[PDB]
Amino acid sequence: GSFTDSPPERQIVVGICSMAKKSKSKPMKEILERISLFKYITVVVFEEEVILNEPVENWPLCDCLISFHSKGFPLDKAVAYAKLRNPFVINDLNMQYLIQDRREVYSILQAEGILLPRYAILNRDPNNPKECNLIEGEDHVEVNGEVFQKPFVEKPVSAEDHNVYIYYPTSAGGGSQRLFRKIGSRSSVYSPESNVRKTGSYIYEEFMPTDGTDVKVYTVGPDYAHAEARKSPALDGKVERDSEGKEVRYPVILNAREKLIAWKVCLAFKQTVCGFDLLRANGQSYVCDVNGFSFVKNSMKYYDDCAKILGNIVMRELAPQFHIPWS
Ligand SMILES: Nc1ncnc2c1ncn2[C@@H]1O[C@H](COP(=O)(O)OP(=O)(O)O)[C@@H](O)[C@H]1O
Ligand SMILES: [Mg+2]
Ligand SMILES: [Mg+2]
Repeated sequence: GSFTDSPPERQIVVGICSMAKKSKSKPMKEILERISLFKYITVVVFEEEVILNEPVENWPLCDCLISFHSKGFPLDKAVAYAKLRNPFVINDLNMQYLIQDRREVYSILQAEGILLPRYAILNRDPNNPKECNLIEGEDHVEVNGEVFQKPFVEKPVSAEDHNVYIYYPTSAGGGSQRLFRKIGSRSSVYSPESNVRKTGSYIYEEFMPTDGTDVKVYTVGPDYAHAEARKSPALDGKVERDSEGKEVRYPVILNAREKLIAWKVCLAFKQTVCGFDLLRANGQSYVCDVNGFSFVKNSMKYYDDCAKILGNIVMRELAPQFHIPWS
């Protein structure tokens, strides 16, 4: 007789809501076609034009929503769509405003008792730039009373501004290293300027001496974290590439203390899929950056695991109200 596995048939609908840059990227396509393998799950990718120009009432329906902010994304709308349709939300939307502010990110990490660099916030009133309390010496700064000896790190308050400066002490040749979002072959450049920036609000923080690499961590729920290291952008300024122009990736195995950081970051920020940075310095591991939704690129295993985990999260959560058989 018939061998056909009969249609469910109410599929659980997973909606993907993000800018087309992200929704159509290779890592996204790899992960979604694997999620589509789940018998009871169908993936609806929200068109960018819909997201941008249609009110939320005409956005397609879903049972589970994967949505995340990137440049130009209408987060207000994503949030009103979530309130309207009450779907199961994978990466919390309101947390994503906070993730855009480095002050908020650091406040959350502090409150969760996660090791991060010693730091101070200089808020500059754009109309009274002199008022703000900053005192600068040759090899130090004083922000809100607290003192930072060069080498120190200076970060724009907006987490979406990647113009992070690190200041060299007199004995290292002076000047600064200017980090910026990498296009081209440079990740940073030397500058002879020794005085800190004079407009804008910044976080000043202690420089964590590492071995010249950054540990990049990518979570998929609290019990899964992939890690790899990359050359610190402040080092050569040169991006290292391999055979095929792919950046070079150093091996990392997270220790127990670090697996717990990943578990806590994932939950504290309410982002199932979450990328953050670790600085392995002085026997410990400091989080310096939390970026929210992020895929690993060019890893078959990560694609398989990510899709398997997300798929299972959806099933576990929504199978019961649908009366779908699942353990
Ligand atoms: N406190 C620090 N000590 C040493 N290096 C740091 C420190 N803060 C950040 N860095 C270097 O600056 C790079 C960029 O800083 P990060 O906080 O990740 O900003 P971004 O959001 O633009 O990625 C980090 O990956 C790291 O290599
Ligand atoms: Mg970073
Ligand atoms: Mg960042």
